[PDB]
Amino acid sequence: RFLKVKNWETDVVLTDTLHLKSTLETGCTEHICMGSIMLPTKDQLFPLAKEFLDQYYSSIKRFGSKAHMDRLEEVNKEIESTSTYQLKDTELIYGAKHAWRNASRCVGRIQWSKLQVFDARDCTTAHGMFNYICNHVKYATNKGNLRSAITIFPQRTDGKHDFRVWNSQLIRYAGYKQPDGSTLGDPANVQFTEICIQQGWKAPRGRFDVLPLLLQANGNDPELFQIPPELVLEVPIRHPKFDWFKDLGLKWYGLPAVSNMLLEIGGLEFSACPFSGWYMGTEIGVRDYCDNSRYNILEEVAKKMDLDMRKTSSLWKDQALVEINIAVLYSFQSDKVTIVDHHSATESFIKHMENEYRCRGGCPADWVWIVPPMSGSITPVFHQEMLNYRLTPSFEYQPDPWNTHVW
Amino acid sequence: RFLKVKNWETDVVLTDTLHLKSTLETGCTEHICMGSIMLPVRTKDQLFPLAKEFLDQYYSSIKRFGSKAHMDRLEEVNKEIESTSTYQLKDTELIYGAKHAWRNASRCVGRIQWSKLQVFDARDCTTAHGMFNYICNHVKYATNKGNLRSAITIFPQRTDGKHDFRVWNSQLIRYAGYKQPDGSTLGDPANVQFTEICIQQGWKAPRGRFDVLPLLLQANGNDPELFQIPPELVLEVPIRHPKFDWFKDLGLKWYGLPAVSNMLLEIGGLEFSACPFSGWYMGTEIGVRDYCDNSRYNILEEVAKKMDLDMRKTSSLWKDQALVEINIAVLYSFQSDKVTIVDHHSATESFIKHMENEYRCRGGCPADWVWIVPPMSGSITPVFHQEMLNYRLTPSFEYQPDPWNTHVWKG
Ligand code: HEM
Ligand code: HEM
Ligand SMILES: Cc1cc(N)nc(COC[C@H](N)[C@H](C)OCc2cc(C)cc(N)n2)c1
Ligand SMILES: Cc1cc(N)nc(COC[C@H](N)[C@H](C)OCc2cc(C)cc(N)n2)c1
Ligand SMILES: C[C@H](O)[C@H](O)[C@H]1CNc2nc(N)[nH]c(=O)c2N1
Ligand SMILES: C[C@H](O)[C@H](O)[C@H]1CNc2nc(N)[nH]c(=O)c2N1
Ligand SMILES: [Zn+2]
Repeated sequence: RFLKVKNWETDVVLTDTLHLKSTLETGCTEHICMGSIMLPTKDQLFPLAKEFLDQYYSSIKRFGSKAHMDRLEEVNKEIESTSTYQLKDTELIYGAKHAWRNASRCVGRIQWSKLQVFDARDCTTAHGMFNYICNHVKYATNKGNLRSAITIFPQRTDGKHDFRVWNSQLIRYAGYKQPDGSTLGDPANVQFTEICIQQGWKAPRGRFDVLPLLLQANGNDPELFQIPPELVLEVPIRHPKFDWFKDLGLKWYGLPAVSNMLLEIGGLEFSACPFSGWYMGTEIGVRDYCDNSRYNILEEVAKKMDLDMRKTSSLWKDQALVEINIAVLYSFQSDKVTIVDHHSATESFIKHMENEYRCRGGCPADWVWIVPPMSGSITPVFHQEMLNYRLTPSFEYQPDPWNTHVW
Repeated sequence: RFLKVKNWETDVVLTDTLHLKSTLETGCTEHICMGSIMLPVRTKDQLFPLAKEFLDQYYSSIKRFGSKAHMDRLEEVNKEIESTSTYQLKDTELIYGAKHAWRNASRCVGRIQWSKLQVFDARDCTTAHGMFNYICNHVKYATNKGNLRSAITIFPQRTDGKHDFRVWNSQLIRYAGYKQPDGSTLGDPANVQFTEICIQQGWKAPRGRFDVLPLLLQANGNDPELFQIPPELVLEVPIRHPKFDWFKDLGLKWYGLPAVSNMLLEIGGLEFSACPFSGWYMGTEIGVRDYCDNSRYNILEEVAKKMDLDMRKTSSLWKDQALVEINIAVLYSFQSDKVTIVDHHSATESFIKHMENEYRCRGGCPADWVWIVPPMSGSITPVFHQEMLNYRLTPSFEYQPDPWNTHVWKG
């Protein structure tokens, strides 16, 4: 019931008690572990509200106070009357920060308390959503000195008037199937791109076309908007040693901004809550560039490097991977766009974990996601046992809206 | 129930039914996943169902399920248990059981090979000296002058828990480690405690960086005894790099034979506490873990120095650069000396083909992602992108506590 986690490099053991608060289910049972699986009414609402307000009033050292009791009373009144309730600004901010704090797959959580929260609950139309999003993009980008931010649109009501950003990230590149059989651009976004074209977007048909936003307000049919090009900061990728690297014509965007998740706070559901931070280099250099189903550039790079690609055991893939990732970091650093390398980020996370164990009694962490996709065991997180469990407030995956939307 | 796993690179989806046969626990619950936790005397009463479950699996595999031979064997085992409180496996059952414990080993990326395993039956062994002779023979057979062959040697099963056979070494071949008065370590820091035990027992330590440890062997619950493996049976590879001529001057070498000796083999409820088993290395085990863990030989700094990489900031990825070079060197050296080794690309590609085959013929393949994904270059191997289900099947290999923590010293 009280659980130990050990670091096998340092022998440090920490004791987790925070897990006993976990509410949601993991996918695992006593018979089967699903650790590597990617996707494993009134009566319901008051308990969820109470749990949340209890933790909130606890956090501000006012647990059991009249203000605590009065707010439970007020929210109770309101749920009974209106079947939902509204968060105070202070609660919305607390909840958003804690959703990030509780994100077990996020290595960047040392930063969790420094989150700029933009309250967009007064938003009513898609044009308004576009405005809020441009402002978030500009604020978070901050000319390359990136700042964490979330923009929170109105909460789900009866579920037929959902706000959604159809895009998976605020900034992403289009994907196009070719008569050729190949894929131009990002193969991850082929389907979403078709949706955009079918809804009107005139596609430039290039390798790095920033997609338009497809915004849904109040359960209405989603509409298209182009982010002002001048607010989308991009970085050309070059290498400090290989002058030929620039000729690959690679670039990436500076701002990672997840826009397809659902924020749950005290039982309320915010289906449009785009949030952004800054990149860890491997996300671009290892995954975006080298996944076989992504830009898949390993073969081209290795060739320009004159490596022996005859046998897997020459480690030509590994050599070219390291170089691509040196180039990503160097390109961002040279242009003064915030980025973190996987060594620095993971070292940060271990310090954050220790703070959380010391101050909170634990930290939910998914080792499968936290360990970087290259050089795993030379980062400290590889050797750190982690317990994964689900705490609320939380970010949750939700189905793509085009499967849900009645047009 | 059917469970699906998806490959996120290929979109190939597999359906697992094998998990229905899982009995042992995982450590996980609906409320907590313990997937990254390293570590998450039987009654007659508990033993017969375990024996029956095993014999049913065995007789099905030979297409004799429910035959007179199957029924007579159940009968024979049942009477043996009620009368002696235990039972003996037939040689065929022992072979089948040892192979299946490997097939079932969810942390093992090398399982495409599971059906090719030489089983050495050492259940007539009675003394530590006897155990030494069996282990030498295993080493020589498995080594095969560099053309490595998988093998397991199986010593007598547990009886009352007071007469256990144990190999105290964690691997048959491993290098000594010595803590110095100034707090530095000579040799392998992983083996300091065991080295101190060997010394205490009377081993004369060479006190160098790659001293092969003696065997410490316990027969029949007696105090363990020291033996030196004949040096001519211990095949080693000096490590050099194909392009960097200074790499040899780091003085590195490693042994060719990875042989785990501290695990417990469970077959049909019987417990084989000494069951050393060996295969061949995947290069990253040596190049990444043994050489580059901070807690092991920790050579990253020296290598990067000699490569003249920019070491003033981690973001030059100097560690990653040195890491790849070291792993090239390991593969190169083993290949050059004709000692079997596999790279992490080949091994993971073979594991995926193995796993798909297992899904088709067997209904599943329990696999532990945390262990199967190599410790470098994870996502450029296909296993990174493969969803896996981890569950426990028997026969199995299990962790057991180090014997110095439990042994009753006779004196
Ligand atoms: C400030 C810098 C940040 C860094 C360096 C960072 C790092 C990361 C990384 C590397 C991932 C894995 C992404 C992947 O492989 O797809 C991740 C996942 C995630 N992070 Fe962050 N993070 C940051 C900020 C944030 C912020 C501001 C939030 C929310 C307010 C957040 C919530 C999440 C969530 C929910 C996931 C899991 C996403 C999913 O399941 O797809 N992170 N983080
Ligand atoms: C034939 C070549 C083989 C290869 C390339 C191979 C590969 C591996 C590797 C890389 C590991 C993880 C090692 C670590 O990080 O500590 C491993 C684990 C394991 N393999 Fe193998 N394997 C082979 C043969 C065998 C054999 C012959 C057996 C038993 C009969 C076996 C049973 C296991 C077990 C039980 C584990 C988990 C060990 C633990 O928990 O410490 N494997 N395999
Ligand atoms: C906020 C933030 C900062 C940072 N450095 N990196 C990120 C990474 O965002 C990318 C997303 N996690 C990607 C697109 O999600 C992958 C994914 C796929 C699926 C099927 C489910 C799921 N939960 N997640 C987000
Ligand atoms: C037979 C074989 C072949 C091959 N290529 N590799 C292996 C694995 O050898 C390494 C061992 N697993 C290492 C020493 O065990 C580490 C370990 C430590 C702890 C505390 C628990 C545990 N289960 N395992 C075994
Ligand atoms: C099947 C497996 O869960 C899947 O490939 C995961 C593994 N770890 C990951 N880790 C991160 N950070 N991001 C990912 O997309 C994935 N993919
Ligand atoms: C804490 C974590 O489970 C531990 O470091 C694991 C991770 N994965 C591993 N994978 C393999 N193959 N071998 C290991 O020793 C480990 N160590
Ligand atoms: Zn689990």
